[PDB]
Amino acid sequence: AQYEDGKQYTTLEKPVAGAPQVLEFFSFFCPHCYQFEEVLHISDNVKKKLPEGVKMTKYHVNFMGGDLGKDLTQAWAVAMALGVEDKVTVPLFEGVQKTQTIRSASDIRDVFINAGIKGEEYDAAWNSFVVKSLVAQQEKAAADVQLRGVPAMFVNGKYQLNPQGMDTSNMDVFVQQYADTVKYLSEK
Repeated sequence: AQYEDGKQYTTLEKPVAGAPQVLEFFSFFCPHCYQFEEVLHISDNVKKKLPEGVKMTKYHVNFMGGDLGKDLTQAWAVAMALGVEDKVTVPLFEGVQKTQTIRSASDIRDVFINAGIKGEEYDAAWNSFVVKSLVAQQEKAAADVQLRGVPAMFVNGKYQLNPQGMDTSNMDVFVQQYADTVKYLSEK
């Protein structure tokens, strides 16, 4: 057929109950993740095609970048708690990978301050149990899909996007196929 298990996607041996409908994993340390988000704009293209009543969820992972990597997962939790994901995603990617001016937790915080988040508000979030649970939630999700690498996307806790089995030549057909596959899986 057009969409085939083992080609554009694979199926989890162990489906995850209660998973977000569309779940992306990434790291701000991840070069392919920078490409995915900042050049290919995969998340944005996926979202432009999703069925009504389907939300996209994005989680950060700890396993790249050591101590800073975990700081970034905690900062992403702050972004989720404050609802400022779309104001900090670009300057965090650029801070870690382009300018490389993000080398400490303080440097991450500066990105939020610069983007208009009050210090008091960032600090209260950073130290909150709500954020600690959001960090735990991201970690748990990684375990549930038995995550091995990033970037990664899973649909309805059952299917895993397989960019390996798509075409890689024009960025754009690749991006269109990826987005089209997510839409297909979401209705499956």
